[PDB]
Amino acid sequence: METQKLISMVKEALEKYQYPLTAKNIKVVIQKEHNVVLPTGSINSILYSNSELFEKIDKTNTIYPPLWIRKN
Amino acid sequence: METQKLISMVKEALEKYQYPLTAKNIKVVIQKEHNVVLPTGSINSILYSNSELFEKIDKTNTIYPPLWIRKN
Amino acid sequence: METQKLISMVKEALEKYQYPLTAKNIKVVIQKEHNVVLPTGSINSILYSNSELFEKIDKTNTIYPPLWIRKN
Amino acid sequence: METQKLISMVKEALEKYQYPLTAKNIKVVIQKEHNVVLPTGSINSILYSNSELFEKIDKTNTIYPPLWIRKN
Amino acid sequence: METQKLISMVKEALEKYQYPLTAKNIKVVIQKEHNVVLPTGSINSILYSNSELFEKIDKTNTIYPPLWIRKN
Amino acid sequence: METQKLISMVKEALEKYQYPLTAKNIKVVIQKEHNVVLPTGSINSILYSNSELFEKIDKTNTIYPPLWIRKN
Repeated sequence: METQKLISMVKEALEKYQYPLTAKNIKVVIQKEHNVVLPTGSINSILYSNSELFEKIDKTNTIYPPLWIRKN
Repeated sequence: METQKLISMVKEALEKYQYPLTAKNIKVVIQKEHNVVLPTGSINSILYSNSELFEKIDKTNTIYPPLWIRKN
Repeated sequence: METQKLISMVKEALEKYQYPLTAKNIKVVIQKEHNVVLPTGSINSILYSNSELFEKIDKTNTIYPPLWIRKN
Repeated sequence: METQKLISMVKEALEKYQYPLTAKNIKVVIQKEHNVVLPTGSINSILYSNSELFEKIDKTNTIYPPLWIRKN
Repeated sequence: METQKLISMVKEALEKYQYPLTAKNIKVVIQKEHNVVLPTGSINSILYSNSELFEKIDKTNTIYPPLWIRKN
Repeated sequence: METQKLISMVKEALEKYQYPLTAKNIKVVIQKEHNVVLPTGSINSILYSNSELFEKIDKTNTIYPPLWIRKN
């Protein structure tokens, strides 16, 4: 259930801004809006592990740290 | 190596992509097509010191590290 | 350079050590014995996209950045 | 007005220590004194954008992450 | 006395997990358990400065960021 | 490559500058004049393991990442 709360926060960051975001961008967006300091890795875990909810905008293995969008 | 070749490598990097990039993204892009590893802070010097060619896309002091665009 | 040579470099790196490694550890290991500097995020792509060869050792969402093992 | 508050905190960190500081040094100095966790990027933004208040002690494009002093 | 409190927290993180941890792993373990955001450097200081309490599991100067165990 | 050549590269790096440097600063300095990219953690090993040549300038456990000086 913690993971589901974070997934909703990640979607929420991504939907608030209409361009791709790095995992660290998403972390700080969640920090400013929900005032919790989360490890950047925990945002990455969500991003990589829910491949039907999030995807990298760069599919050529060049943009690092990767930029992420919602898969929709 | 030359101020005026780094301006144009950063500028090329932004122009290759349709979305904002971080300074570190640009670093990795340049390391890819010109095979030179620059410090992340060398790109920031260029980006801030040339406010006519580059601007940040978020102006609410929220997105960090900042996402940069080639200014239209 | 090749997806299937990076899988085996990451996989070699884990196998050289008796304990879990981070993605960045693996990066530095590969930079050591194959003299190529990869972005940290390129290793993560491999680790998550090959969940049959690699798994995280902590499953409590606590260890970040995650520690990875060659799956037994 | 948020930016003005941060500018005052940055000056305050720099004036408390009588040697140059990195943006991350300044971040943690502000954390310990004012107990707010700010993105390192937001300190950088202040530093780079107020070129008449702050300047890099290294003008040879070598020290990275840059070391900063107050321009005075 | 602050340093002694941190030393006890570092030992406590290391003893809670039965594999080596990076300084940033230890930081976030202490964050989750004691809810304080400490600079990663302050964990490193403890680790490097108390060489009879902590040691790197890798003695070949390869694993970076280093992985740490309790010396026992 | 040699313990005793890294001691003298770190030591040269500090001596080139009139102010304290971080371990990462030293890394970038060495990458500049000897064209070898070392992991940040390799410099820390040298700095802490040679407490006769190097010391931190802040002794209040505030400046992180620590700023280092050639000991007078």
